[PDB]
Amino acid sequence: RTIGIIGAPFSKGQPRGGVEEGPTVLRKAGLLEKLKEQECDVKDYGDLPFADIPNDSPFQIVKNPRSVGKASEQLAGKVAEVKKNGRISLVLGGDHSLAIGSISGHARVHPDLGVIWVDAHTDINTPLTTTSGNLHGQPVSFLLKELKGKIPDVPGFSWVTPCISAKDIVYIGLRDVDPGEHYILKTLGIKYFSMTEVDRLGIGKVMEETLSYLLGRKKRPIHLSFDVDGLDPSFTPATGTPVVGGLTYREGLYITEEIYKTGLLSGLDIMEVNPSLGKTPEEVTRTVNTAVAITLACFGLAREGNHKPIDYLN
Amino acid sequence: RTIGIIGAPFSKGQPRGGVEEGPTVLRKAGLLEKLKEQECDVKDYGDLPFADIPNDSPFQIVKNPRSVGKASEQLAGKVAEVKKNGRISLVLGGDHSLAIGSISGHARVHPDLGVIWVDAHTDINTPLTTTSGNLHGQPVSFLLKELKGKIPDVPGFSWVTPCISAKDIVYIGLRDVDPGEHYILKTLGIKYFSMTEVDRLGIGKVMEETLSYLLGRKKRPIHLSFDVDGLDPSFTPATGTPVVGGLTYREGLYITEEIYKTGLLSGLDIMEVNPSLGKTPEEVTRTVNTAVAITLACFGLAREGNHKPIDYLN
Amino acid sequence: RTIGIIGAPFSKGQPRGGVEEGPTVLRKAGLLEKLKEQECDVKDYGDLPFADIPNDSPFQIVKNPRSVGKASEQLAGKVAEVKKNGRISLVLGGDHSLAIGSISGHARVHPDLGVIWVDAHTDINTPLTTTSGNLHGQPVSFLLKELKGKIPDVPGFSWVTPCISAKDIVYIGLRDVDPGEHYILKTLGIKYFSMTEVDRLGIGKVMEETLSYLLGRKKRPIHLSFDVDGLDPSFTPATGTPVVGGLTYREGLYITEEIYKTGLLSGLDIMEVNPSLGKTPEEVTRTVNTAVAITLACFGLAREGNHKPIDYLN
Repeated sequence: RTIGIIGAPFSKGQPRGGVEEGPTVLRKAGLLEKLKEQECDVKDYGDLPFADIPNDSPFQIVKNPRSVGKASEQLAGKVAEVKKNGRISLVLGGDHSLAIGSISGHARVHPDLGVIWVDAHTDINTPLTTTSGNLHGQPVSFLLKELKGKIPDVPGFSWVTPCISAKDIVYIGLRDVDPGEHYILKTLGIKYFSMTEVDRLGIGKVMEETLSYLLGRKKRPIHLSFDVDGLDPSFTPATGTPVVGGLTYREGLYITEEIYKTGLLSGLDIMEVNPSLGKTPEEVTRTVNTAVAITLACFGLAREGNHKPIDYLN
Repeated sequence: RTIGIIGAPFSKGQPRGGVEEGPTVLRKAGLLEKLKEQECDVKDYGDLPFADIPNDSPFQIVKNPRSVGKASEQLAGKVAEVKKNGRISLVLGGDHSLAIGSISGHARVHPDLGVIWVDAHTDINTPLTTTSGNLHGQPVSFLLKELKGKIPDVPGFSWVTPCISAKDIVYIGLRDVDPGEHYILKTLGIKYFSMTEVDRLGIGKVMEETLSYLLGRKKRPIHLSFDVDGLDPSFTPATGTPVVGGLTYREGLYITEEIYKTGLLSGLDIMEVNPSLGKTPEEVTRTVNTAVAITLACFGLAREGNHKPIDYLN
Repeated sequence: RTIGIIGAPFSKGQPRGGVEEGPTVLRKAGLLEKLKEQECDVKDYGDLPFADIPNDSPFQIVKNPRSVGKASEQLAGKVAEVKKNGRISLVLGGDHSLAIGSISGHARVHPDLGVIWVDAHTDINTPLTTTSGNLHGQPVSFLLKELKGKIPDVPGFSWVTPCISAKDIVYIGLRDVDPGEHYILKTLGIKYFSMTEVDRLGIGKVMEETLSYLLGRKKRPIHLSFDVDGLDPSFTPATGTPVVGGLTYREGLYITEEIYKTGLLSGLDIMEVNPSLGKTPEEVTRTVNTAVAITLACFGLAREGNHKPIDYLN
């Protein structure tokens, strides 16, 4: 599979700053190399140079709006470019607010994309339902068409135009959803598989149904926004908003292995990896190594094994 | 759901004493508050004042019979009272021998109840099959009608009258059952799902079958006797009789989430939490926090989320 | 079930030496006793006295060929003897290269055996496809009939004669397979359940299908070659080639519990336990205790419980 790597060192979507080191630690772990070690065509577009917006006071409760809004705007253009070059966008991110730019830029070139959101949270709070004001918990609200006329003109987001409909997304791993968010899920009829559904059905059926839900009508590009906190913090401890009872390492790999096999992956986000939050050096490497493993499965690494189209017995 | 909290600081059903701190640590963790934070009507009936029975020598092999027998007798009356007030009894316990009083008091008001026992053990040894003599491993033997005329007149239990039939109970999580106990399971035909069945079927099917088994005929009040050692000790380490290979945090929450949804929960027991046995302070908080989470799911907290009957988008 | 214990203190199939202590630590953990505590007829044939072959230089890339080849030859004779005495061979091993001798000796007496290989690896590299040269990653290549004329005359293995066909074996737990190995799996059509299939189907269905695959045609003796690294290193850390995302303790016990119930277990291998590799004393006891538990389930220990054909209520 041919990838286009985009480093997105941004954190203003939430409090803790260490998340901007994500692209750094991931590359350092040998991500580019390992992808190449696989049948992958990799082009590194570098880390986006996000500038400091000194004058960025809160919009009502919303924090760092201009900073977050600009970073996604910049990211949107980069993703559209990589997509225009026939490459799967791989956004090594900071906080999940960048999904606004990633999914948006992706949709410019492929307006018919389906989104799969693996997270412990729905991140669908509106600037008016959020309680923390952190924009990494509001990305989905800006992207939904049905929520248009429900989001205030937030400084820094005028360039945004809702690109996905409530029926074009599936959540997997949910276990910490606010009341307002829950009301939105049920009101717009968004399809989700919280940890309760994973326990009931098994990750296998969850993926069967998820892929059926988005590809039944017809094949369409797939955007996978993966938040490392979707997995249990026993696997990805170095993250800002960990919630117990998460997806396992295996379930994480199963999900991505199944997405890969569709041959329809078009955009990928690996978010919220924050080294600065590992209680120990090992917790950092455990988080980074797991993040890398999920990324590799997205592009073909199979646990059963891989082999070239040659005769190994000769 | 409307609850009636009963603190049961008792431990004489087994060796280690720290179990009597259970009601204390659970309340301190904010149980009442958190339940209230939910759509719950909560009435705290306090911690039962168990008096010391200085003269309580062994009955054959059975230890602290009068002490254990009196505590359950006292608990039985409290549960019957809370049930008479139209409230779900929530027994924050010490050792599982208190189930004798909890299930018994519950059955006085609702003779048609079905019991769900989540434990690593069956606790169905008779005063004559037990090898340790600890009464927390014999509660079920006193409650079964079919075992009547098989239990010796144990000092302190003359007030007991078997209230449930072998067909009115289901075990979930079994992984440490004595030979005598196993013989009783098979002879009386008790329905159970040991860890082997959970692995084979998945917790989803286990709950489907469990609820079908007890509610198929007709709807009936449900008594859930939850022992924290039913879950793996990686989740609930601060307990006296931990057995490896237990139910997971998720499975624990799945079970209770499903029970809640029946709308038939009538009595709940949260037992065997012993702070004094945590190798570290964190093992104590891990055990207590998990115990609280299971309790909250019993009364509505859903991992997918919760929202009031209002318009959050306004 | 009647067992014939064989200690196989060998390690030259790989780099780390501590694996030869396996039979020692396992016996010390009380394996013989515990089996006896069960309805088991146990005869200890002792630990095979493996002599040092000072002159054993590499055959091409293959390391310690004569040493490894002799140990399996010696083991083959012992297994055939125990099988001739109507006893289930229980090989407490060192490295997995000994499977060559175990499966081979077993097949002399029972040419129609079916093999179940629980491992994180396939160990089916040929002396010409292996990259490390360690023979514990090549055992299966020597045993397959279809690979005959594909394996070089390796010094020390002239006594070998391929005994099993590609269709007579099933892999469970795979998660680290080389390209050459993968090509062999697909070319010979070997049946396997990598970690991806376990996640998709559940261990229950995996065992249903595995047993159906090997016993559908007709009943045949079963040889279970269990490598402790098939389970996740959170359960069996003291092993030389651990791979994350492995089978759980429960899945481990489920597998063996199901094999036992077939009443067809004929040969068992408990391999790769290396005490010298536990980061701590507890990691050693965790590894050994888990190895023992898997062994006990192989011969009847059930999590639901066990009882004799007597009246426990009398």
